[PDB]
Amino acid sequence: GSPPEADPRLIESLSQMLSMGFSDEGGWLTRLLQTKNYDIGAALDTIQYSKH
Repeated sequence: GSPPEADPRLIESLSQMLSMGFSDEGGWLTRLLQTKNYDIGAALDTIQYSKH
């Protein structure tokens, strides 16, 4: 079996964020990937919030 509707690539990116120390205000650690096209690397800049 191999349903393309499992989003198995989100857990991967979510896995690296699990060892990061991120937040989840709007529970984005799960939807972020979905919203930021799993670009946690690019989202990292928004997920690590380094602006002032």
